[PDB]
Amino acid sequence: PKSFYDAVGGAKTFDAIVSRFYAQVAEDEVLRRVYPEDDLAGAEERLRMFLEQYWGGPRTYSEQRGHPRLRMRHAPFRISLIERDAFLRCMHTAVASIDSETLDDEHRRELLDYLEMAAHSLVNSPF
Amino acid sequence: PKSFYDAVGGAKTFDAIVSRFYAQVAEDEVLRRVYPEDDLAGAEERLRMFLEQYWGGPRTYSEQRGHPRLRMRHAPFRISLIERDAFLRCMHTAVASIDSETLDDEHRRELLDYLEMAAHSLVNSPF
Ligand code: HEM
Ligand code: HEM
Ligand SMILES: [C-]#N
Ligand SMILES: [C-]#N
Repeated sequence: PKSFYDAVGGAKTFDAIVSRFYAQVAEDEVLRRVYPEDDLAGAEERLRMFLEQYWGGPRTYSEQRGHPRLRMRHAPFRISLIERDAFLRCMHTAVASIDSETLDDEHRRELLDYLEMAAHSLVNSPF
Repeated sequence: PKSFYDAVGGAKTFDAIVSRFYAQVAEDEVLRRVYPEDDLAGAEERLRMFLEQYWGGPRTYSEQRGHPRLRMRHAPFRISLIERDAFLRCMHTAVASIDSETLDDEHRRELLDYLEMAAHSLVNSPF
């Protein structure tokens, strides 16, 4: 359980978190207006691959997508405080669906602190 | 009293390590987009000078560049865990290419531990 990725249960956990997140996005009145496709399967795959690589897992994200330029990839979309908050709600819901044996208090806090900081940093629009 | 630098084979060892590192960088989906495409020779040379000096070799780095100030020198770049991990991956490959006669287990571990700690200290961005 060296890497954060391995410590929290690896592929199975990230699939669990991101699938639950994207299931929430699908119903989300705020986020549905911003995610461009009806079929959110691609978006879910890419976010999952990114998070898996970020926390020390497989490098499939950069193999398929190249270098992470996260600001430029969000630039087409108007992400104001309102979208940021909806994103964080869906993530908090997804993370709360994971049990504490799998995701212990320390790793849970660390992941949540990361997602909070990252989402604030991606706000790119006043409205 | 023998320096780490001389113990590990001095200039030839550091040249091999940094040269191989830069060759891995060029094949790395993450890092090839980060290092300066038009300044790779000079960049390779600065890293070699730095490492040679850090480990007790020539102090040419400080004469030419002053105090390392690595945080400020990496400030122009968004280094997240993604870039940290890619750097260490490339560095691990370069270091592994050096034989254990030249670079024995004790010196190998000390070099790797340094690179690990230093790469972590240069993380400056969430993505
Ligand atoms: C701040 C609230 C956010 C909103 C509203 C948002 C929305 C979006 C949208 C609409 C896309 C394009 C979806 C598509 O491909 O069809 C996208 C892509 C992406 N997002 Fe977010 N996002 C947010 C925050 C984040 C955060 C915090 C992260 C990771 C830390 C993240 C990681 C990614 C990644 C990796 C992609 C795909 C990049 C690629 O093209 O490879 N996003 N996001
Ligand atoms: C953490 C991941 C890292 C990334 C993405 C990264 C990337 C870069 C880049 C793009 C440059 C500019 C190259 C140039 O034009 O000189 C640079 C410079 C440099 N890096 Fe790194 N680096 C990382 C870690 C490290 C580490 C761990 C060390 C310590 C061994 C280091 C030592 C240096 C030195 C000495 C320079 C040149 C400074 C100068 O201009 O005098 N870097 N780095
Ligand atoms: C972004 N999801
Ligand atoms: C820095 N290389």
